[PDB]
Amino acid sequence: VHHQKLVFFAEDVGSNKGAIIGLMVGGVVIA
Amino acid sequence: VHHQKLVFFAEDVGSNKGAIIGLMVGGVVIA
Amino acid sequence: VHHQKLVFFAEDVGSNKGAIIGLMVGGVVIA
Amino acid sequence: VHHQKLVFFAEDVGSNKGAIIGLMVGGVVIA
Amino acid sequence: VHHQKLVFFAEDVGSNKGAIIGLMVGGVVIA
Amino acid sequence: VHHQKLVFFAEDVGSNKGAIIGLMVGGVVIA
Amino acid sequence: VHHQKLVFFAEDVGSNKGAIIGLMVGGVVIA
Amino acid sequence: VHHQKLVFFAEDVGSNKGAIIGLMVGGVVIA
Repeated sequence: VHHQKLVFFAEDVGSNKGAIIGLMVGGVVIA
Repeated sequence: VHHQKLVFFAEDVGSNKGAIIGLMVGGVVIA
Repeated sequence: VHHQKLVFFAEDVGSNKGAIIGLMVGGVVIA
Repeated sequence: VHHQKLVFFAEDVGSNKGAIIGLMVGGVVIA
Repeated sequence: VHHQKLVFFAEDVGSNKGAIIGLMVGGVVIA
Repeated sequence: VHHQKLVFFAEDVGSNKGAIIGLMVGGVVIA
Repeated sequence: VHHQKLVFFAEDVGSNKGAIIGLMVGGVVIA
Repeated sequence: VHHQKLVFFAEDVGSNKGAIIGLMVGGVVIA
């Protein structure tokens, strides 16, 4: 929270392919 | 919260393909 | 909240394709 | 709140395609 | 389209908590 | 499309907690 | 499409907890 | 597509806990 960049598919040159599914970092669920 | 960039699909040159599904960072649910 | 950029699909040159589904950062639900 | 840019589909040159669904940052619901 | 029910949070008894984010079924975007 | 029920959090009795993020079935994007 | 039920958190009795992240069935993206 | 049930956390009695992350069946991405 103090400092976060969070950057995806940035500064891409040429042909780029990919995909992101799910992926969870930290956080609290079901308390 | 202090400093966040949060940038996606920025400064893209040429052909770029991709997709983002779900993906959760931090946060609180079901308290 | 202090400083946020929040920029998507900006400064795009050429052909760019993509999609964003869901994606949650921080926040509070169900208190 | 102090400083926010919030910019989407800006400064786009050429052909650009994409879509945003949901996506929630911060905020408080159901108190 | 022929027959759809589409019912959420219906016939609820007692204490129920939950949330729905995104979620897309069918449909056509970016043609 | 011919026949769809699509029912969530229905007929709930007692205490129930949960959450749904993303989740995509079928559909066409980026054509 | 011919016949779909699609039912979640239905007919729940007592205490139930859980969460769904991502999860994709079928569909076409990036054409 | 011809016939799908797709049912999760249904007909639950008593105390039930669990979580689903990712999980992909079929579908086509990056064409």
